[PDB]
Amino acid sequence: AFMPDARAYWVTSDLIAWNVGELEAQSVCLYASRAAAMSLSPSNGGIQGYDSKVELQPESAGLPETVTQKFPFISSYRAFRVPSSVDVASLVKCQLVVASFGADGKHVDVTGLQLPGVLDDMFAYTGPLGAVFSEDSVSLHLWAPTAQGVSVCFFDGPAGPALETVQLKESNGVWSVTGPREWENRYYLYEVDVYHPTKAQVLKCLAGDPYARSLSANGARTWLVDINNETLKPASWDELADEKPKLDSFSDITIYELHIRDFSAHDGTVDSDSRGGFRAFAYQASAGMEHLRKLSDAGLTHVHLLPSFHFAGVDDIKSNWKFVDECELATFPPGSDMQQAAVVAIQEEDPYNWGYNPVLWGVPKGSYASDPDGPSRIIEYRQMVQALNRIGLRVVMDVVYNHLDSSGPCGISSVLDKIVPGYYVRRDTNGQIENSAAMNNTASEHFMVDRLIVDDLLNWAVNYKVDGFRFDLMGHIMKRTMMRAKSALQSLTTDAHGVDGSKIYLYGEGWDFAEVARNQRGINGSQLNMSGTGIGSFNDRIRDAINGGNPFGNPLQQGFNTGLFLEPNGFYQGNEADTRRSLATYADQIQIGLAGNLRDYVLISHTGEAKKGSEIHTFDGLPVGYTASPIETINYVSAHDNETLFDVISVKTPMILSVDERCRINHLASSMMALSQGIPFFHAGDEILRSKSIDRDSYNSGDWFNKLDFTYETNNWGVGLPPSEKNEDNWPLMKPRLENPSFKPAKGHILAALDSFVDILKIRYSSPLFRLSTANDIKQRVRFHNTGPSLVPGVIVMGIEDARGESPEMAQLDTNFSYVVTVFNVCPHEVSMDIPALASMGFELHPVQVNSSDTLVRKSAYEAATGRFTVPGRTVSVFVEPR
Ligand SMILES: [Ca+2]
Ligand SMILES: [Ca+2]
Repeated sequence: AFMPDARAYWVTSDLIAWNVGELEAQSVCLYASRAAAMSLSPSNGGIQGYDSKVELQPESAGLPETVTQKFPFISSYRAFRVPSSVDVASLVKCQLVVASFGADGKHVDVTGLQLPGVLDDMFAYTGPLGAVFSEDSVSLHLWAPTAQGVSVCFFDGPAGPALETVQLKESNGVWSVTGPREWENRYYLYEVDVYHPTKAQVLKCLAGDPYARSLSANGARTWLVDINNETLKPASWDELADEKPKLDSFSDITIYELHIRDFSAHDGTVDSDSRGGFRAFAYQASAGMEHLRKLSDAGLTHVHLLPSFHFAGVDDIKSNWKFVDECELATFPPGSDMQQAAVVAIQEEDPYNWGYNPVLWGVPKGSYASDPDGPSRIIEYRQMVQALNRIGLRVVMDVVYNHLDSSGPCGISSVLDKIVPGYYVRRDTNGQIENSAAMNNTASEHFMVDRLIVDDLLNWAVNYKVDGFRFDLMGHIMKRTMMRAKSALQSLTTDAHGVDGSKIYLYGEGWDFAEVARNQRGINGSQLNMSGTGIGSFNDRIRDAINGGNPFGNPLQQGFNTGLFLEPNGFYQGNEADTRRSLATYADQIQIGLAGNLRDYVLISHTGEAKKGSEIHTFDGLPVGYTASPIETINYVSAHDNETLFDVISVKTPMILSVDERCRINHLASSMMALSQGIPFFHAGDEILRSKSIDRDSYNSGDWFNKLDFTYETNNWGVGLPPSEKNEDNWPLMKPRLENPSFKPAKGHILAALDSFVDILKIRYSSPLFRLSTANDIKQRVRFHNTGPSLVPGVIVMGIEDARGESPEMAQLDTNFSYVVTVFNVCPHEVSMDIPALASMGFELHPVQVNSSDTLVRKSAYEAATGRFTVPGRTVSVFVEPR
């Protein structure tokens, strides 16, 4: 059910805002009902069922600055004063309406009130929430300022009946009770008597604790556990800070994005109880962990795990899970629609979901634990973090503070909106819930939401020693929330909290759209607003320029690395002159991205004109470069959302290409990330040609379409048409590709891709020149050599200078090399790039490539006489000048 009409706002203890006309409103009245008994029958004409009524006086000047700064979208609203003899604290517990009356008489308008403003003004609370343990006692605190009553129900274990109810007492919107230490390890729920607008009734609801630290299966009950308890800690837990991989600089970060279930779902070297969960990471002897160890040893610093907190959509009870038969599905044709039909038939009841469906942020996901009741979810999550740290990998959590799975009074999956209806969720100007994020958008602009987000971040940092956070839809989060979180986390110390907060890294998707766009709800965490914060955002410009098109465009639109102009695929994209100009535009966008996507980096563009990164624009008119630092740029070409790297290349390149050619194209795309300034971001599987059978949104597509094969025998290409819900419109382009045997790589291709990926990682970490930490360093040191109207199409040449000669004008960063030149050649044929500025130097092919298993790259050459660099087709060559 929709929330009722609520077009007025209660913004402070004394002020109500409502966009009503001057002559349209002679006077305005507020009506309250304790029992939610108000109605408006057209036969009677007047509001009935009210316990009280109070006239509001119009406030000529309007709303104070503190309101309009907080809620800018109502800055134009007329202001109405509530007399100070009105018991506001009692009234917010009631059903409320406001009514307008013409200066001639008779009701002209009636509406409900949106209460967050007044709830913050009067009841913002900074004290303890959830459970607090002392030597002799346990206390519980719940923020529920609109509730008429709150009790706690204690349970006989995770499945047993209620044993005891205890009433809580209210003070300033906060309900609390203190009990004996013996309450420890009980299970509980709050019983909350509250007016729910969606049902127009005061209902008695059972809710979990927003500040839960553990749960029974599916969050049915909250476990009253002391998170600091010694028995919940793996061996050596309190010494993990001493074991954490060194991180000299944020500019040294590389990120690998991985789904916890994908990691081990198909790993036969992992035991059956650990497969698909946290424990499979503590299995150091597996093919999966050996794979991560290999990447980590080559230089990978961070693993970004998909949502791992309490989300909806997967049953925590493993015995409820439904599976397909993989042996059967393997016999269906590669372009058949039967595999997806089988998956879709059980997708609501299978073990699989990305997890972008938040219920409680503070608790590990039960389905990823060996037992969803008791201590295992806590212990095993910690075991995972420890195990990753031990193989040289820091751990990033994908956090999803932008929306909730559910709202309203009904269901196991609604918590926040059950307790304080209408507060935690963002609403439009008619009172309906905003759904632009997916459904049930949160409102970080509200005090207690901001508090819950920051408190949750601190929970993961301190209680689980998490090393970083990726913020889903950061643009839906207020900038002030992001900045306070940054201040709070970065001030944690090993002595006082057990973790070095100064090393915690934050980044997010700064997409600016819908109701939050252009600062409508306040300064939000969009890409542009986050410039100069030290918080990273995904660089979509470099992604689209390399791959071609856009997630919202025609799938056949080519880019720099998918054959635009050079290798036309037959989908019409203009004449030769149009496609060549589009190629050169993408080349400029990529070069800005390679230099850290800085707003003030100056590039010679394809017109021959010198332009700042922010002066170069996208097709839709946005500045390409926007950051103040390379650490604010997350460069990527692939991720869990949209088609994998292998699949996008297979769609966009000409059908006539061999998989051998497409293998090198995959490598070029990952090398562009791996050798860029800023922070490279890799989708798990980039390195082994991972396919999802061209699934563009595999969130609910099961283990079948999301397979990671650490035997390296297959890449999951050609396993049927992907689920129709998200893919059907593109099936006609997918079928002939999936059925064509020359599109499928063999084991030798997959292993070659892996070997080359590891090599390019090693090159990144072979020289500090690839990882400059400031905009000044990049502006002084990084040059592009193939520019202007006469640029060679399909070639990028990037030079990086270090101190050389007697008394140089820069610090010496590299003890081994004095200059580095990278040539990205996406042309099918060999190129010869003459760079006279680099003649008479001691360039050699990088030792890693000299000793490469790839025969082609070993053919690369430099000629000192002319500064000529020769690079084979579809190759990235790195040349170094040894000291
Ligand atoms: Ca490592
Ligand atoms: Ca599912």
